[PDB]
Amino acid sequence: MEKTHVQLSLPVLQVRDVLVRGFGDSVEEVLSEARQHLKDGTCGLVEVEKGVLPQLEQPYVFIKRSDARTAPHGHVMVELVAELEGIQYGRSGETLGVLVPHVGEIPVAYRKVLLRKN
Ligand SMILES: Nc1nc2ccccc2s1
Repeated sequence: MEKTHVQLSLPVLQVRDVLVRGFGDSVEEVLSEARQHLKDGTCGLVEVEKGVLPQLEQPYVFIKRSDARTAPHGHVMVELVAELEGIQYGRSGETLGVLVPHVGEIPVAYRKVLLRKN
C-alpha cells in the first residue's frame, strides 16, 4: 500500500555537526535503516564536497537523481544507492548527498526530494 514515491523535506547538515555518522555495518542494514529514518522524519542529508566522505562511516547511503523531467512541486525525484569499499548497490543519476541519522542537529537548509520507496 506504500505509494511508490514520497515528498520529503530533508534537513541538510554540515558534516562536522553530524553525531551519528552512518546507518549501520552492512549494505543491507544501511539501506534498511535509512528507509526507516526517512519514514520517521529522522534522516538528514550531507552534501558531498572534498573531505566529507572520509568524515562519515561506510557503508554510505546516497540519494541520487532518478530522472530528468520530474520535480513535482519543487521536489527532485531521487532513489537510494549504497556504497561499500568502492562498490555501489544500485545505479542512478547524480548524487544529491549522503544520508545520515538526524538526532536534532541544526540544519543549514532543507532539501526537497521525491523519494522512491524501494
Ligand atoms: N520501504 C519503505 N521505504 C521508505 C522510505 C521512505 C519513507 C517510507 C518508506 S517505507
